[PDB]
Amino acid sequence: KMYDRWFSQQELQVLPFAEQDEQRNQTWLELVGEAQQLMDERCPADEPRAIALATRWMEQLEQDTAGRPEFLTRLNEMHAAEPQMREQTGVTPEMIDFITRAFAESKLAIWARYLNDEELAFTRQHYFDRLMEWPALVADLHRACREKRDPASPGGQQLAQRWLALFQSYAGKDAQTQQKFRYAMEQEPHLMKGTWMTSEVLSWLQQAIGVMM
Ligand SMILES: COc1c(NC(=O)c2ccc(NC(=O)c3ccc(N4C(=O)[C@@H](NC(=O)c5ccc(NC(=O)/C(C)=C/c6ccc(O)cc6)cc5)C=C4N)cc3)c(OC)c2O)ccc(C(=O)O)c1O
Repeated sequence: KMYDRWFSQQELQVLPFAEQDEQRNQTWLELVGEAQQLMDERCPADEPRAIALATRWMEQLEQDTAGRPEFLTRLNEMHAAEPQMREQTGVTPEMIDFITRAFAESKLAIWARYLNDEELAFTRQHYFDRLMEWPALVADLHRACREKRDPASPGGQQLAQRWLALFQSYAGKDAQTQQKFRYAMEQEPHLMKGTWMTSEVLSWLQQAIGVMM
């Protein structure tokens, strides 16, 4: 019912959330209930149960948006504008904040092996500065790749510049530090979880980055 106000009926045919599926509903009942239980117990976001829960949240959310970042952004629009999303789904803004921070910890736990203490502390602080702007960029990268946009075109370079701004926001401006992050990406599959990125779109982006650099 709620999805009808936010997705076209064509989109509803491909949005798994809108499927009749008992297991999907049970899965989210568990994921929401377990998040609230950890929060009730004042579980820190860097506790292993929270990290594991948040990793599972992101896997499930990408599955149930059919890997479409524009469907993820649509859900976030919904959460802000639909009243009673707490009452309908159990998902609260405070719960998303918890999952967001726990998922960040899942990546900071890996970056710790690639960064020195100063770099890691910088990223722990600034990872959240512009985190919320990534889904919109990912959707635009998907569209550029789908439309066969030239990575060297002005608007392709606009996308590369946007990536750099968001990347430097969390990584800093030091070239040697940035090299560590890009090496970590190459070597750690988990660091591209919760991104809605595909190998095809990543390849397009890295071509656009190559032109820019
Ligand atoms: C690693 O760096 C790189 C990169 N990187 C990247 O490409 C990159 C790309 C993207 C990202 N990030 C993201 O995409 C990115 C994703 C997501 C968020 N997000 C959000 O959307 C916000 N809401 C949610 O989460 C949220 C959670 C739950 C729901 N549930 C529901 O609605 C419903 C209806 C449930 C339901 C329940 C019960 C029912 O009964 C029924 C229903 C809804 C919403 C909060 C956060 N946090 C934020 C961000 C990213 O991370 C920063 C990246 O790094 C590339 C190349 C190199 C190189 O070297 O070449 C490199 O180094």
